[PDB]
Amino acid sequence: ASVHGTTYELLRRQGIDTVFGNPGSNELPFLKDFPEDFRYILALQEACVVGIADGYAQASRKPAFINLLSAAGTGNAMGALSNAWNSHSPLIVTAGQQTRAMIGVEALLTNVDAANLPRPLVKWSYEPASAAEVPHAMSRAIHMASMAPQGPVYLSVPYDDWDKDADPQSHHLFDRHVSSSVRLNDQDLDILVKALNSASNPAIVLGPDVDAANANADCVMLAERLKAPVWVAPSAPRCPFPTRHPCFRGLMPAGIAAISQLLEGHDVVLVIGAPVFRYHQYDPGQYLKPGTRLISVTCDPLEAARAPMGDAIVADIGAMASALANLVEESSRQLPTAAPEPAKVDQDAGRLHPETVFDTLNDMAPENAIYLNESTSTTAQMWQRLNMRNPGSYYFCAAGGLGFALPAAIGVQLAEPERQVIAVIGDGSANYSISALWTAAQYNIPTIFVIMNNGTYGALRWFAGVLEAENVPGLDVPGIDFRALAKGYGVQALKADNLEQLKGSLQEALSAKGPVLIEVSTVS
Amino acid sequence: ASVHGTTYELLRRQGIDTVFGNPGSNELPFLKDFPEDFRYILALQEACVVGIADGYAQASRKPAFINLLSAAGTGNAMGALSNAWNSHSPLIVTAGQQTRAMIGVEALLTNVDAANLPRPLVKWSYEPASAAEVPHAMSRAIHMASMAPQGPVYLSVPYDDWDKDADPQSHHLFDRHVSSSVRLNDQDLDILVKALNSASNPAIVLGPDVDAANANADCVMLAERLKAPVWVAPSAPRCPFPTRHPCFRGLMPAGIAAISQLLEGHDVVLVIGAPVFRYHQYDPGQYLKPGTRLISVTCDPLEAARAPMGDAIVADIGAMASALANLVEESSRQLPTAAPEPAKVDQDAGRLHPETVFDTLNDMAPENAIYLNESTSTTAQMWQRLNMRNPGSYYFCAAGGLGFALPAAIGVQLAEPERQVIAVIGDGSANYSISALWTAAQYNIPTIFVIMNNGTYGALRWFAGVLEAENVPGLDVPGIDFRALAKGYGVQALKADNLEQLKGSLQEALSAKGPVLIEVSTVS
Amino acid sequence: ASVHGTTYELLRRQGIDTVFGNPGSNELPFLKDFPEDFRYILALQEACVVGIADGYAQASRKPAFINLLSAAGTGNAMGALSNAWNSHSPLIVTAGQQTRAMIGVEALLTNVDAANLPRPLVKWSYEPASAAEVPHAMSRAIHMASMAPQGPVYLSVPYDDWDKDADPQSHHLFDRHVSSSVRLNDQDLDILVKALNSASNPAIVLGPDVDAANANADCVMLAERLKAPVWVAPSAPRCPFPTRHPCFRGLMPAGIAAISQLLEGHDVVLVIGAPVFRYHQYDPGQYLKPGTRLISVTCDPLEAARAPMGDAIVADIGAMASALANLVEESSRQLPTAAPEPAKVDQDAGRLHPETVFDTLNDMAPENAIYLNESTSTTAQMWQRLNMRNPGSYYFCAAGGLGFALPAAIGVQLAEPERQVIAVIGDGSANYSISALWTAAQYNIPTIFVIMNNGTYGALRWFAGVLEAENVPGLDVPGIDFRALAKGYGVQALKADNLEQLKGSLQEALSAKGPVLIEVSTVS
Ligand SMILES: Cc1ncc(Cn2c(C)c(CCOP(=O)(O)OP(=O)(O)O)sc2=O)c(N)n1
Ligand SMILES: Cc1ncc(Cn2c(C)c(CCOP(=O)(O)OP(=O)(O)O)sc2=O)c(N)n1
Ligand SMILES: Cc1ncc(Cn2c(C)c(CCOP(=O)(O)OP(=O)(O)O)sc2=O)c(N)n1
Ligand SMILES: [Ca+2]
Ligand SMILES: [Ca+2]
Ligand SMILES: [Ca+2]
Ligand SMILES: [Mg+2]
Ligand SMILES: [Mg+2]
Ligand SMILES: [Mg+2]
Ligand SMILES: [Mg+2]
Ligand SMILES: [Mg+2]
Repeated sequence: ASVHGTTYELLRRQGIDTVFGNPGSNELPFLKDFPEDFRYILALQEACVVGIADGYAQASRKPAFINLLSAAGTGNAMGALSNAWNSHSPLIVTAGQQTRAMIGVEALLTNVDAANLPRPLVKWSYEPASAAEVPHAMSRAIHMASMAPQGPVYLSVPYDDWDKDADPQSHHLFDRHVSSSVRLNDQDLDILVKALNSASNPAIVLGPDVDAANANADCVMLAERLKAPVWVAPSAPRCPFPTRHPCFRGLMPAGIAAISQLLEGHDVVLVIGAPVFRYHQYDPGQYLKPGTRLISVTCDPLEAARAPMGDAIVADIGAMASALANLVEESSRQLPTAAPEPAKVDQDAGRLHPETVFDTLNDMAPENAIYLNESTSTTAQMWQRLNMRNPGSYYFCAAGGLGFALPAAIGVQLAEPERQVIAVIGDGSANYSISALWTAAQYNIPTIFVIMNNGTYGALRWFAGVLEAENVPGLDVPGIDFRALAKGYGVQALKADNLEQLKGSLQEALSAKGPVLIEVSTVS
Repeated sequence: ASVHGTTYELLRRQGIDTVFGNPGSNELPFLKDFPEDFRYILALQEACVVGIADGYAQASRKPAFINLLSAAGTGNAMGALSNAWNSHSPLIVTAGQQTRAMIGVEALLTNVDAANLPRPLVKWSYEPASAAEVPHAMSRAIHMASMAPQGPVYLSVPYDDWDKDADPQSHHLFDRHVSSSVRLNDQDLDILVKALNSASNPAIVLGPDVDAANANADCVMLAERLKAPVWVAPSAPRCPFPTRHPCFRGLMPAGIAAISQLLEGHDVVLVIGAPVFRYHQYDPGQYLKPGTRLISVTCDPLEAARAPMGDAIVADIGAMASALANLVEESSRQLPTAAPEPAKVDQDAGRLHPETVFDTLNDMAPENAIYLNESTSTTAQMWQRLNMRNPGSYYFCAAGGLGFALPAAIGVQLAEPERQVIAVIGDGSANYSISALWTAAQYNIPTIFVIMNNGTYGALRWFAGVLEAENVPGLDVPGIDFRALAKGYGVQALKADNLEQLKGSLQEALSAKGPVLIEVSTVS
Repeated sequence: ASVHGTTYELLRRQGIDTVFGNPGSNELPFLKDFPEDFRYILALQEACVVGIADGYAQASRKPAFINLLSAAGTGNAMGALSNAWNSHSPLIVTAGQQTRAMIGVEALLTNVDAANLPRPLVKWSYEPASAAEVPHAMSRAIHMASMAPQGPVYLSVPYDDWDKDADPQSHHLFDRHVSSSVRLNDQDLDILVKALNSASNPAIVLGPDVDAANANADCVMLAERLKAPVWVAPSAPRCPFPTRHPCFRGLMPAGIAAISQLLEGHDVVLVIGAPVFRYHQYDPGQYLKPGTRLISVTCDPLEAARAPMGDAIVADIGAMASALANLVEESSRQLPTAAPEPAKVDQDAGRLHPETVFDTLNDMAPENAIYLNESTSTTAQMWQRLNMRNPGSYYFCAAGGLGFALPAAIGVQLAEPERQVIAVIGDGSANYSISALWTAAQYNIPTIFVIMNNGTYGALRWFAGVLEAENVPGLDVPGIDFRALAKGYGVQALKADNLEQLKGSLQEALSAKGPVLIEVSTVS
């Protein structure tokens, strides 16, 4: 067998059947004779390729496979990889290298010092020393991406390797099963359970690895048993809990002082599947108030190491959440009371308040909708106003890198064809990966894109105001016609300048058979 | 003085007055109180920011300054940096880092292991150990970018550093002059000159560092004195010689065998300002034929080290070209005869042959036009059909990374306001950095964009055909309306479905007061 | 509190009380006011410092703390770090950096790009961005070294940081408990147990992480229950099983074909705490024979990823071994028969056969002796001839890097004062870290060093013979007087030119109150 044949067999035997790519000359020998059981999803720029694959992986809860051209293609994707690192997304990034005979002279398209290029944003990065090693290196990539803590990996392959003879002993790779589905030993787990049972006023904080593990329902049972309020850890990339459950307390502010204040009076705080903590703003103070102790369950040694406070346990989130949910006592305390409904913001017949948009989405979207957020000044209101009952219902750029949501929403929609995906994206953010729209059109992936257009980088204006920073350039982005951009890439386009138009446009979009972009005129 | 004040003073004292950027929260403390004598050029995505800065630097022959947001912003620009490395572009890339107090916890927007992120695509990469070091680190960045061989550099700055007190001793940085304007010692230069004088059939090959050095006119004199044919080294990022000069022989094919065959019978081949050589296709054979010896003058030790044949001299291209041009004897041999004019390809009243487009551009464009090429299947014809008399008249992605020409053409036009820039870009390539169009509209930078639309990634189809590679996915890009994309970003748009429309559209574009995009229907 | 005070408090609260070091100017501000409850162990060169710390960590089963001077001191230790990486040794390597104000100018003793220096041989490598971050960075280092898979880490600290004020919130670091004591979830563990119970002819292979975990006794129970032969995985850094237990089958040859042949007929092979596999010699063939399936339990994702065959489970070795030992059925098969005693090699009254030396050591050493091996041509015989009943009884350079055993034997002896350490080291190997002898003398650490002197690099002569490689230089090391070297560093020295002298010298050494070196004349 050839390296080509052996590698595709390994991929299919390991459950991979889709290649997200933007093709180049170093990859043609890999892509030729493309297997009939595989599908190829083209995107027009590599940030888009990786964003789509990322959404697909996160929603499918399985690795996604990417193919890019050498250094330039990899380079165009590195902002997307920064998000993927923070979301623990299992991505296998392959990049074609020059033929081995032309690497030394640094022919055009040689990826120089290739393995160093995507560092430090990958778990493992490698170029094999010979063609026959390629299937083994691919096996390593698959497992490195897939083991807890999941994350992106990188493999560089000289284009002449594919046609070479494979090692017959590569067949041992095909069916390898590698597990990191582990939990704390019984003795120490019993100690943890007793500490939770004994707490007088426990609180729970959940992060994105809960949703990645589909541990959401187990966390609901845990919270119900402990009668504990539940917060989502700050800078949340995913939604780990039903947002109208009585225990739910919303998104934590991303500040040190703010969080210790919220946790004041809680004697034991159990954090599951989050860094401790993904703060953002400068908000100095105590990490925890006296009387609060913190216990973190994380899938990632790097998270456990860097937490500035608390104990930690490094284990699989699914296995730990299930065990805890089924082992803790049913507390006799009263179940927390549900948060009150959000206020209706006054809305005239003109430009839309973001609150109006979220309320209307919540009113009209199906109960199993999936939302993506890249409307950076409106996150707090979004979190308060969307009832997200089910797992896998929310995604936000995990490293704060704009250009995620537009392509990721296409990948999520591909992963979940029966769940309507609605991406709420600011006018500024929409541009970073605008060309991803084309993929939705070409493959008829029926994502709805809601562009919140207020003409400015609003979150930056807000932060400037905080800093009392005057005379900052580059904060306004006037003069973008999003309906024209949508037309450019073949996506149906609607406009909503007021509430009645928003309702009409959403009705049309929800009944459409293809992707739709709605440009919403929002308040400045 | 503050670090902010001291750093802007250093920048202005070192000739920097423009910041190319996409703003983020870690950069607001740098951008606040933006000096009135500086200008800020916003682009909507970081590949665009860097592409614009790159074109500006290459055309201006001076460093350009870039400001990006942390890891995600830097990451989005890494494909653009791959080109900049290969073109020796003097780019100073600054990226804002989290406040020092929040780096340890890896708060959102922390650039982890920051200096490693852009490696291996930068000459120098650094994060200072204290705020007071920032001006010195900036000085290092300026000089590292600017010394031969020029190239991109990276500086990461925690956002809290800017407001801190500067070291008064930083004033010694302001007026430092650093020179690498060096040439071979007299004794060895005399040996080289004698070898050139003694050659019976010399040939000259020129690369992009000739144009970067503005050594073009000196190379013309050298070629005239030696009565030598002149080729442009393969995969050419720039044009180093007047393309209708009698000595000119065009673009070398990017193959080992092809080049040794072209050089056969030439006893001494002098290469100036090029790698030896930027081959691309697999074309095995002899590096040089018997009877040919090669001497390379390069600004880059890495080029000299990796050449598989010939002697080399590492020195400044401007200084070496000037010295050689003025020292060699006037040969009594006959001056080479000019290449014949290109044939006119038969053209009916339908879709345009690329040859027709280039002939028409050559007929209608001003003699001091500047062209950019990202029409990947048409490069050979472009090189044959455009009379480029002046320096700085051609740019092509130096690492082969698409997404360069569209933003770079805006930067070039900004650098050269009196020279009409015309970017010829394929329908595939146009998408990578499509959002750069907005910058041209916003700042009214009157670049003309000619989109060669044939619905496919033609160069890849061609290479697949060569490989006899069947069943390759992802090679077609139907369904893109470039006039709508132009409208989306505020750029006047025209279409040309045939020759009469092409002529009409070019006439309108050449007389326009702002940027213009022309979508040309080209043959498949 | 100062950063100095806070950091030493963190260290002591995390169980660290010893600093292994070679001092330098960048570390004087750390070492000043050295706490009275800490001890400092000086060694004369940094390979020795790290080797001693490594032996100490491995034997103590807890992290060891190292302090070195900048780049040169770190650099001198990098061979020692290569071994530490392969043995998963929990080492915290700190290196002093220049004062922050002098880093930019690259003053003497600046560690340039410090975090990159020890890569790729460390789990985590870092320089903090401010003095107040130092305690947090130290906390990260402690936990990164200590979490499974354990390994070395690196922290660079500017010397001016120590005297600065600490953040009062650093107190939250002091008592953090971080656990990776995890095992496979119940459902999947039950599946594994059933597979073991159902095996008709199981085999067990054990690696060094078993001994590191003190899982040895649990593995004995597991082997007894399954009635399974037990091998030690190739290139063994530690001994994971009693070598005279009836199930023991010895050290596996480090070859692909050899191992699949040994395993032929075994239907299920359970590997615990080893890479699959640390082969050495080229010995091509089948990874496994038909009819054999392999299941690996490893603490290290990198091991699980790269295994070319088998299933894998990534978990704590102690937790997994305990669970398996207590869950499997008692097989009704016959217990394996103990390996026969080794043959006595004919020995005349002249130079010693290595077999004679090992037999005599086995005859005379206490039953709780600890051996180290750096006698590279005699490993197979050593493994056959020493009865090692207890855990922690054997160490061999895990990356094959010579210079380990001599210093490591001192660290092991320091860790285990009641167990006589006997290091068997070839004449070649003895030189790499010869200066470590001084530390044994100075601190009166009573290690016995047995130098096997045959005047040559015997293992290399053997491998050359295999390659049929003639005319290899540099294989002989005549003219070294090891008794004089011992005298040089203050260690009592004896010679043994024949068996009667060997017995006499060992009797004297075993009754000595300090370290002793015995130079043994062995056969060529
Ligand atoms: C790749 C990248 N570039 C720049 C930024 C900086 N940035 C920018 C530019 C924001 C403004 C986004 O504008 P928007 O129109 O999408 O939404 P709002 O007006 O609601 O803020 S928020 C923010 O962090 C970023 N996070 N990521
Ligand atoms: C960043 C990046 N991605 C992908 C490629 C691969 N690529 C691609 C996709 C080409 C086709 C460009 O299509 P076009 O429409 O711009 O021009 P032609 O039809 O004349 O080839 S040429 C080529 O090398 C690349 N060079 N750089
Ligand atoms: C740091 C280092 N340098 C060189 C070697 C190469 N080497 C060398 C030099 C060996 C010979 C050791 O000689 P010895 O006297 O200690 O033992 P033998 O005579 O029994 O081989 S075995 C071996 O792998 C090595 N493993 N590590
Ligand atoms: Ca906006
Ligand atoms: Ca095309
Ligand atoms: Ca020897
Ligand atoms: Mg990198
Ligand atoms: Mg699905
Ligand atoms: Mg100018
Ligand atoms: Mg290194
Ligand atoms: Mg002890």
